[PDB]
Amino acid sequence: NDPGNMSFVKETVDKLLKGYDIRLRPDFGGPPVCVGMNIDIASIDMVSEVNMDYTLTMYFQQYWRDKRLAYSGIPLNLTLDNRVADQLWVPDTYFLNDKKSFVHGVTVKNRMIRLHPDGTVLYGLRITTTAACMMDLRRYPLDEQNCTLEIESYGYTTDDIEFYWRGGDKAVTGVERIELPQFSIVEHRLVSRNVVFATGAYPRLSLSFRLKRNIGYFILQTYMPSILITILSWVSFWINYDASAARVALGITTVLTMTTINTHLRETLPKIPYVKAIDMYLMGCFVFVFLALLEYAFVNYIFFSQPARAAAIDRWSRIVFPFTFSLFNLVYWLYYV
Amino acid sequence: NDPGNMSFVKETVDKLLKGYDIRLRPDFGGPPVCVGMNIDIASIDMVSEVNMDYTLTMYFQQYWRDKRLAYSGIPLNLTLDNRVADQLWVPDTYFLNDKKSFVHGVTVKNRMIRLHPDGTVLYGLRITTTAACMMDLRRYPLDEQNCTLEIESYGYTTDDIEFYWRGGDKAVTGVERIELPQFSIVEHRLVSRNVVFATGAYPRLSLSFRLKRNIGYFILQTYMPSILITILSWVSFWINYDASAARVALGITTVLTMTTINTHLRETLPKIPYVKAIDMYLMGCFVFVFLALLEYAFVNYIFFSQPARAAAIDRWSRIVFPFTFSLFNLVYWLYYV
Amino acid sequence: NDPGNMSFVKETVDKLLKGYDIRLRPDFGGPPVCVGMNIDIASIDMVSEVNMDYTLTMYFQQYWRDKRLAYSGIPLNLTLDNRVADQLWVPDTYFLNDKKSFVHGVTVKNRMIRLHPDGTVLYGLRITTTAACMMDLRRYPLDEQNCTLEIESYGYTTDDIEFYWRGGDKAVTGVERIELPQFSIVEHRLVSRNVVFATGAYPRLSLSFRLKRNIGYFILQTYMPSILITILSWVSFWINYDASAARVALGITTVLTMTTINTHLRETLPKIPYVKAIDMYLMGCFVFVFLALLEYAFVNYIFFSQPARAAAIDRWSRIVFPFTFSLFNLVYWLYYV
Amino acid sequence: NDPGNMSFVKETVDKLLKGYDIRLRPDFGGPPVCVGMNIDIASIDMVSEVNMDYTLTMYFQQYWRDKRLAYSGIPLNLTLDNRVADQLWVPDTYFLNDKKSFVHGVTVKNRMIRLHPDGTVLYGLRITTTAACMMDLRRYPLDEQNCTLEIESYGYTTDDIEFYWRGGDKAVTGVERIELPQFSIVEHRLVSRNVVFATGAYPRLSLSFRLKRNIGYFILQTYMPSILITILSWVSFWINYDASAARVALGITTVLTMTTINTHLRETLPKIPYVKAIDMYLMGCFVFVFLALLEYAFVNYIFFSQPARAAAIDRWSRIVFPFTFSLFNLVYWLYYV
Amino acid sequence: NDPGNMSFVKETVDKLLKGYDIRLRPDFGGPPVCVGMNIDIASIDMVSEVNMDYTLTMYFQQYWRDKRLAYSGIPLNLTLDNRVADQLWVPDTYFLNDKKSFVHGVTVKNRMIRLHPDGTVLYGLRITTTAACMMDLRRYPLDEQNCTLEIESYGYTTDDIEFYWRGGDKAVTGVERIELPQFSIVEHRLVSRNVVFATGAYPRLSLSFRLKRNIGYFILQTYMPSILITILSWVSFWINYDASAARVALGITTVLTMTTINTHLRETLPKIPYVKAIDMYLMGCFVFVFLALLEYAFVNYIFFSQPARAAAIDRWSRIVFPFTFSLFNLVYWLYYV
Ligand SMILES: *[C@@H]1O[C@H](CO)[C@@H](O[C@@H]2O[C@H](CO)[C@@H](O[C@@H]3O[C@H](CO[C@H]4O[C@H](CO)[C@@H](O)[C@H](O)[C@@H]4O)[C@@H](O)[C@H](O[C@H]4O[C@H](CO)[C@@H](O)[C@H](O)[C@@H]4O)[C@@H]3O)[C@H](O)[C@H]2NC(C)=O)[C@H](O)[C@H]1NC(C)=O
Ligand SMILES: *[C@@H]1O[C@H](CO)[C@@H](O[C@@H]2O[C@H](CO)[C@@H](O[C@@H]3O[C@H](CO[C@H]4O[C@H](CO)[C@@H](O)[C@H](O)[C@@H]4O)[C@@H](O)[C@H](O[C@H]4O[C@H](CO)[C@@H](O)[C@H](O)[C@@H]4O)[C@@H]3O)[C@H](O)[C@H]2NC(C)=O)[C@H](O)[C@H]1NC(C)=O
Ligand SMILES: *[C@@H]1O[C@H](CO)[C@@H](O[C@@H]2O[C@H](CO)[C@@H](O[C@@H]3O[C@H](CO[C@H]4O[C@H](CO)[C@@H](O)[C@H](O)[C@@H]4O)[C@@H](O)[C@H](O[C@H]4O[C@H](CO)[C@@H](O)[C@H](O)[C@@H]4O)[C@@H]3O)[C@H](O)[C@H]2NC(C)=O)[C@H](O)[C@H]1NC(C)=O
Ligand SMILES: *[C@@H]1O[C@H](CO)[C@@H](O[C@@H]2O[C@H](CO)[C@@H](O[C@@H]3O[C@H](CO[C@H]4O[C@H](CO)[C@@H](O)[C@H](O)[C@@H]4O)[C@@H](O)[C@H](O[C@H]4O[C@H](CO)[C@@H](O)[C@H](O)[C@@H]4O)[C@@H]3O)[C@H](O)[C@H]2NC(C)=O)[C@H](O)[C@H]1NC(C)=O
Ligand SMILES: *[C@@H]1O[C@H](CO)[C@@H](O[C@@H]2O[C@H](CO)[C@@H](O)[C@H](O)[C@H]2NC(C)=O)[C@H](O)[C@H]1NC(C)=O
Ligand SMILES: *[C@@H]1O[C@H](CO)[C@@H](O)[C@H](O)[C@H]1NC(C)=O
Ligand SMILES: *[C@@H]1O[C@H](CO)[C@@H](O)[C@H](O)[C@H]1NC(C)=O
Ligand SMILES: *[C@@H]1O[C@H](CO)[C@@H](O)[C@H](O)[C@H]1NC(C)=O
Ligand SMILES: *[C@@H]1O[C@H](CO)[C@@H](O)[C@H](O)[C@H]1NC(C)=O
Ligand SMILES: *[C@@H]1O[C@H](CO)[C@@H](O)[C@H](O)[C@H]1NC(C)=O
Ligand SMILES: CCCCCCCCCC
Ligand SMILES: [Cl-]
Ligand SMILES: [Cl-]
Ligand SMILES: [Cl-]
Ligand SMILES: [Cl-]
Ligand SMILES: [Cl-]
Repeated sequence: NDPGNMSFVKETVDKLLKGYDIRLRPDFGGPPVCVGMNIDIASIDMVSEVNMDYTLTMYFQQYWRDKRLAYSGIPLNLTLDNRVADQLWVPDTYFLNDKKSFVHGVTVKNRMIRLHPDGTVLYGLRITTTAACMMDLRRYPLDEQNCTLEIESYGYTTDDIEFYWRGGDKAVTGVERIELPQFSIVEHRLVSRNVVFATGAYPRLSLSFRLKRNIGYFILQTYMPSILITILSWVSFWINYDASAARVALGITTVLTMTTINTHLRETLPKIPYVKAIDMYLMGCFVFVFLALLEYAFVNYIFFSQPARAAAIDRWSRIVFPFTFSLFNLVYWLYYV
Repeated sequence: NDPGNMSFVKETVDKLLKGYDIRLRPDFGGPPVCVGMNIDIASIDMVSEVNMDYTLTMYFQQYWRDKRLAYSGIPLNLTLDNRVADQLWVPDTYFLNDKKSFVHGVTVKNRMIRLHPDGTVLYGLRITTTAACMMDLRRYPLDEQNCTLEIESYGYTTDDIEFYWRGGDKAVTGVERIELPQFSIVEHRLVSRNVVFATGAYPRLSLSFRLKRNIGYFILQTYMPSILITILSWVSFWINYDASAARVALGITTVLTMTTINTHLRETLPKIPYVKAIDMYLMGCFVFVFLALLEYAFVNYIFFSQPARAAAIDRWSRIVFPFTFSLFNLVYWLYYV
Repeated sequence: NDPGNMSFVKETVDKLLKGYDIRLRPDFGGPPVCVGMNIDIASIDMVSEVNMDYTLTMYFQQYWRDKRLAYSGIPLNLTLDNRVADQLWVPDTYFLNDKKSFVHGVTVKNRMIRLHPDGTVLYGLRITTTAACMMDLRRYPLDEQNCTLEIESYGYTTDDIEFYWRGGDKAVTGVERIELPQFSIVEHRLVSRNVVFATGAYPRLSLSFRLKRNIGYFILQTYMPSILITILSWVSFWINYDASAARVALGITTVLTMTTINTHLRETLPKIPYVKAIDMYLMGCFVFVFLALLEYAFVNYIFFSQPARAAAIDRWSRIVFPFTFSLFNLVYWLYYV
Repeated sequence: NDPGNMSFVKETVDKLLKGYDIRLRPDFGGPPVCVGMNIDIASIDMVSEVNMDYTLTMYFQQYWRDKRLAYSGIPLNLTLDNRVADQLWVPDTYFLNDKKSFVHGVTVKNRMIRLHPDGTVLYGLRITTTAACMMDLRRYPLDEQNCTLEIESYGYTTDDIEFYWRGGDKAVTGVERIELPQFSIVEHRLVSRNVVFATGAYPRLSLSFRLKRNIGYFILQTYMPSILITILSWVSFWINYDASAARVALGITTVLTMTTINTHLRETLPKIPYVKAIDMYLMGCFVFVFLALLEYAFVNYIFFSQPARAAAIDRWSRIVFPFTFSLFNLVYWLYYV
Repeated sequence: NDPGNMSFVKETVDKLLKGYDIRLRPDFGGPPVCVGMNIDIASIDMVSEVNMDYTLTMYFQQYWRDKRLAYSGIPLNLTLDNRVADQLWVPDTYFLNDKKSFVHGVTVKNRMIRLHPDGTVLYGLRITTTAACMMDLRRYPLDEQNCTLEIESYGYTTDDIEFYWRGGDKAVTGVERIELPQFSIVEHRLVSRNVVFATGAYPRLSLSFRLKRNIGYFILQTYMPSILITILSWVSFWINYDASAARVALGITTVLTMTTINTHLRETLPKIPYVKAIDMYLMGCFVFVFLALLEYAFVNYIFFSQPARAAAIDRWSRIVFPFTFSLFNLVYWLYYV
């Protein structure tokens, strides 16, 4: 009678669960139960190129109607303790491409159950998931990546369960609040479709993000040191050819430094078999510094016999090398921009 | 009758739990249940700039009244075994910004339940939580950070549960006992407010700390080596210009050392896209050592033709370079202090 | 009666589980129960040479008939909630060579149960497993590896349980969709056999993959830098012998760089006691650069007394060293290809 | 009747647990229950300066009397299966300063229960705990550390539970068998006291160890290389001043090596804001090598104009530098010993 | 009646468990129950010198007789589902020196129960354990290690439980199949004894392995580079004394390289306070390269005044240094072999 009478509410809930079979889906043997899904993305923790995965924390909500749970006489929505979910049928929703995921359990299990008079159930979970994402690093670090989150029913086919994004394109929220230091979220999309397997067709919901990497870090960390070393190798041109130790030391250090930069960066990334965009720039800078050392070797080889010709090579090297390196940067950056 | 009669106490507790429904909150269908919260901060384990999070261990206590648990005839507060909490309704309190948290369980679950004659429940938990904290590292390592701990109800709106800091500004204790080697806790604040969501308004408690980083470590580790290398590059000025190998080796090593210091430090920090305060100092020191090597290259280029002019440049470099570097430190440190 | 009548379905399922003993296998005391197995390989996460193991995520399905679960009057296959598996006998299938494995449990346990009127049970699990794989690295990085997944019954002998690949060679799917950046899957095989132990013979299913490592990464990371350093050591031949500091510095840096490359790479791999194919190439490159430094030491030792003979050695070194190194690469690569 | 009659023993144990309330402590509402504690330290796994904690594995035993468990007619102590502990009241003992701990569970839970006719309960647990320990590293690596293990009741005040070390100073055993490669256990102490909190006074047991670090590793790893580099810088004194490249290279390498040693060691330790004892020695060695390079710079600056004075400075540097460095070691080591 | 009649088998098993008390050991209050143990070692995953432990995966089987489980009328051994073990008494066997261990649980718990008509129980577990092993590294890497696995009863004394190796020396199998890249298993032993504690004597089973480390890896990784650097320092002897920069650079690089090799290797090993066998060789190689640099310093100090004597020292250094180093290797290797 009275909504505030807890004895009446307790009796109503007890009647719903009496004879309730968790082993059977709602409308078992009839039309498939439609499950609506919304995601409130709390944050994207990290994006790992080494492991080809990203970590996602979100509020995962499922919406479906179970006529066995319909109640009358209480004009209110019943928000029950989360432990009642273990006594109710829930969809066997799982993430297809996840690698490791869990539900937060402090202070209690991060779970909520809300009932409605018509029998509709609101089921929410706070989940941190690590989802695999294959990334094409050919244009790294100027690449754009597309990481998805595939949602599917594990055991029920389309004849038993159907999926849909509740709210259309507004089903997923919080994308604008995601703060990735290395990436920017250009766009997100929602896809609903059915996938055919050997046992039958299964419902599928896809949430995908298009990530564009920020180049500001790589300019300061990799590109600028490579340019400075290349400019450092040009100092040998203005050094007199009689300074054999000084000019060879300039050639050796720049060549060795360029190799260390190229090798050290590649160790951080996964052992991919192809060449990246940054690798092309690093290998190009290696050629310029290597030719600078070979330039003095040619000069040192003819400086005694032909001092006039050796001086000309040094004088022209002060112009060709800076100009060719500028040309190399022009074609390189225009291609990848 | 007798408080020391365990049979009477057992019968009283059994009567309280007979017909008790854990699925229903206290005063279900009526006024919201007010939950008072106090925190005894045991320690702050670590503050991670790489992961943008901090680890917090604390005693989390919740205070609320459940009239179903009121008992008479026993003029004492009943401290029961912690396993009785699984038979009682508890608030669905969770931490909004946490990444991973757990309740200690040695030797038993670090949990306590205390009942009172009027039905009030004291519920304590010892929790270690890792909470995300976005940090602005533009002024690193001279930056000040503000890390919060957001407390919210997962399933109940403000019409069912209300939050408040029990004791006002004295609800959180142990802040003065926190020992962070790298940070000092300038201030902590307590905020109580309601946050509106799609499903309704939810109670929210916020505990925030203002952390000021200690610069003593970074002076010894990064700033002093950068200064010493810059001073090391000034030694080449007093070396005779005929020592081409000696002066170029001084120029090469200082330039290469400066690059290694700048790159090695940045690897430890997360790959942020902007420039930090320490990066500005490191790049400034790179210019001074690079110009020192270019100074000898100009001298070596004219020393044979114009020995008098070359000697003057070395003599003036012994004054301009130390003085300009002192000026650079003056403007740099005043801006960031 | 009606398939859509949930009360009739619930009564039918209750009758099946009444008197059902999970402790007894189907046809206990009679013919062994045949279990058919299919694997849908989701992905191969990584292949670790250091730990000698690989990570596999797959859909593991088991097929067997339990006459105690046969039902009549319902012309449909009963897809039940996954929690019904705890009330049914399941095979004690385990992976012989696994190191750590788990079943995904978000949002629910990644498990499915499907019943059939004749009593057949379909039991599916989504499992991520780390399986040990001993790898022979003598031809590393040009080696080919064979990693297996051994499937066995833990407690039942062949008199109680029998294994077979359901579908023959088509039992395992998704191999073509596996994307390993460092490896290519040449072939996979399915083996069914019985293994004799002290307690008796046990059923065994083997799934093996033949992996061929991609050499593209190692050419860019290890082979090319080794060649460049060796070519770098040849520059000293064109440098005049009077440049003692320049030519010795070329000899020292190349020798030290070669040692660092050989040692740094070997640290990543496990501390195997034998010599790898890459180690042979690195040691061969060390000899060439070491002899180049010794070449100038001989020249520097006789340049004053016999300038004509010293000049000849430098002139011939410009031909013998590039030609011998080319010969060394020819025999090396042909042997390992 | 017969002690070997298992039916009589089973009936006796069943009578004890009939009507037993685990929610109520022994002598509830009366005098506090006294709990005696003994520790058998299996080992101390590691001591971490970075994390400021140590790992401890021990046998934790609790002794208390529960008159509800008193039995007659069996003149023996009942060693029961460990699973009976879940049906009995146990103290809510927890470790105040622990960070992560667990009870071993292979093959069964590492737990034992022993009953006595008067009702006394022996409760043992094998626990591996990681306990926080703040360490003062000002005298590192010649420092002495004091790490404690605080034992407290989580929910019961002194009016309900009391703690004491069973056996006095002999309560903790196995300290002499602890093998720490880096530390030696000078002394251990046992403290029993009551700590006052907001909710009341709580029992507290403290076990502390005084650890003295072994300097043998640091002499071989850090101190000796620093001395050798300093002695290496003295070789430049005997080199002729005309060898500008040779003497500057000696100065550069020693100065750079000293910086690398100081920076590399400090990275391993936590980012403390103060100066350690080892840092003082490393900075002192930096001054000597830096002055050695500056010594030649002064000599090179006046060697042409005043060859006689330049030779004297080199001759005196061969005596002052070795003697002053010996003096620096004398005052340094005496202060810290 | 019929062995294939599952109803009769189910009734027989139900009778065994009716009135069965898991809290009481077999023959409680009488003679101790004898438990026979066999181990089938699957593999030894790794041996860690840093953590002083090894990882072991094995099949652990326990054999004992429980007359309460004796059955008649079924002339077969009952292999039951593994979940029946939770309804039976099992020995409280635990590993004394383990650090972390677990039982595999995919697809089900890796556990088996086999009953026999006389009441004997076969209990098998697949366990991966990490067991602590103190290692003496004085002769590292030419050392021999002895790692054990101590097996004990946690709560029952020798008056209640007794241990023995079932099969004598054949109780442990699979030792010959263990493949350790760094170690070879010389011998394994089985020990059965009783250990006296404060509460009484306890049964103990010990399984120990004698491991001999393979030196092949360390020859290629540490010993050969040390020899090559020492030989590299001998090149300076053939360089003319006028090449001050060349010979000092040879001296500096070899001395610095030797220090880096000694320090880098020691970082991998735990911070032990004593000197290892490899450290003795590395320190010996440091003396030879350091004396080589000091040899030229003496030559450079007298080359102008006494050119004849300086030439003799270089000539004799080409013989004494190679011969003394060969002598040093002879005494070193003979002592440790
Ligand atoms: C990251 O990468 C993934 C994988 O490539 C992208 O996911 C794809 O997204 C596109 C949309 O951008 C999807 O295309 C759409 O599929 C819908 C579902 O298809 C099912 O139903 C149709 C019949 O209606 C069947 O033919 C089909 O086989 C499926 O069963 C379609 O309904 C959509 O059609 C709409 O758009 C087209 C034009 O594109 C119109 O012509 C139609 O009239 C209609 O308006 C559309 O085809 C595609 O299916 C997704 N692939 C997968 C594997 O999920 C992500 O978008 C990408 N991330 C980002 C940020 O770009
Ligand atoms: C780390 O960063 C966080 C986020 O910026 C800071 O948290 C903020 O802290 C300030 C206080 O320092 C909060 O401001 C206060 O909010 C209270 C609650 O607001 C609710 O109720 C009011 C109506 O009463 C509504 O208008 C509002 O929308 C909310 O629903 C207010 O009650 C406070 O008002 C009091 O102070 C103001 C002056 O500041 C007076 O004018 C008022 O009369 C009154 O006395 C106040 O506005 C703010 O809400 C917090 N933000 C968040 C997101 O939590 C942390 O403080 C910071 N850490 C540190 C150490 O600085
Ligand atoms: C690592 O660091 C910790 C913290 O500093 C040390 O722990 C301290 O150890 C000392 C003993 O060495 C403790 O001092 C002793 O405390 C006992 C308990 O005090 C309670 O009871 C007294 C009244 O009896 C109250 O006044 C007090 O407030 C407490 O409620 C005392 O009983 C002891 O007194 C005995 O010794 C003194 C002389 O020291 C005599 O005068 C007395 O008559 C009596 O014989 C004593 O005072 C101290 O409390 C510990 N502190 C903490 C925080 O636990 C560790 O010892 C250290 N580790 C090592 C190896 O040194
Ligand atoms: C790694 O290191 C461990 C520890 O040192 C070694 O373990 C020891 O192994 C030896 C055998 O190699 C053990 O010695 C044997 O102990 C048996 C049990 O002793 C109990 O019973 C006797 C009475 O029978 C009591 O005196 C004793 O206190 C114990 O209660 C003995 O029965 C054995 O005796 C047999 O051999 C001796 C000769 O050695 C004969 O004289 C006897 O007649 C009889 O045949 C024997 O003494 C020793 O106990 C083990 N120690 C521990 C701590 O377990 C490992 O062997 C080693 N690993 C390897 C590979 O070497
Ligand atoms: C229940 O499952 C069985 C087994 O998958 C189905 O039987 C198969 O049905 C397909 C067509 O859907 C046939 O091609 C196969 O030959 C059948 N195999 C067997 C062994 O019968 C059965 O159809 C399913 N029941 C329903 C109602 O779909
Ligand atoms: C509350 O509901 C119960 C069950 O219908 C009823 O017995 C009780 O009288 C109600 N309470 C009031 C105050 O009406
Ligand atoms: C303790 O309380 C029980 C229940 O009321 C009662 O039966 C018993 O007599 C009491 N004990 C005493 C000593 O009064
Ligand atoms: C559903 O089945 C139950 C059990 O047989 C039966 O009592 C009930 O009447 C059936 N429902 C209908 C609509 O026939
Ligand atoms: C063992 O004790 C039970 C319970 O008292 C009794 O019924 C049984 O007869 C006893 N057994 C013997 C052999 O006396
Ligand atoms: C199987 O055993 C049960 C229990 O003894 C019995 O009732 C049943 O008749 C037996 N079955 C057959 C076919 O004899
Ligand atoms: C290692 C390659 C060196 C090339 C030197 C070319 C010199 C040409 C002189 C005519
Ligand atoms: Cl969590
Ligand atoms: Cl814990
Ligand atoms: Cl998972
Ligand atoms: Cl464990
Ligand atoms: Cl496992």
